[PDB]
Amino acid sequence: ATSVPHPKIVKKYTKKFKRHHSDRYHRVAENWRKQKGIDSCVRRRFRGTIPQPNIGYGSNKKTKFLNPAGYKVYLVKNVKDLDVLLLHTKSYAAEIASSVSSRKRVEIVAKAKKLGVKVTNPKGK
RNA sequence: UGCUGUAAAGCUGGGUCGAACGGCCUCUAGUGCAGAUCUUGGUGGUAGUAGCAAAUAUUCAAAUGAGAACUUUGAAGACUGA
Repeated sequence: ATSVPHPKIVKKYTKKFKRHHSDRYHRVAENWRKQKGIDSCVRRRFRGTIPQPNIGYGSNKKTKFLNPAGYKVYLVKNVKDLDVLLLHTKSYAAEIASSVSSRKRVEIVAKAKKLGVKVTNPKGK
């Protein structure tokens, strides 16, 4: 990629860990929750039940936090926030905050181009 | 619309909207819900379903009126039966 070379990015689990029975009742949100019931088939890990988060799924430390382009994304809220990315342009990319006005978003886009900083969401409002 | 995190979650594109709000270092608590025949409010399936069958009984025409089985008048047929 255009960023600093990295090993191939491996995601051990690319699906979303969904809470058990969040498909069954509207009141049960999909935010992950661990089953604590005495009889739970999910907690006892029966064959055929949903996969559950555990530390074995952790990302390789050399590719953790990197987006598909190979950049670590940094939230930028103003022009002066781009300064800390001055020497890290091949490893860090700027993401303009959703609450930045259209006037200031043009200004941040212009400064980033001047400094060579990648912007992850150029096409904002 | 996508991105990050094993995860709790975090960020972002588009739409809606109209007056406040956030990151970081700390402090503090009335701080996290699926259950308690939980509380209050709201809403379903059931379902256009059960049903709207006691007390003999109504009918023709005219008027009115946007509209008349159900209002008024006339003509009948009835009943309460002191």
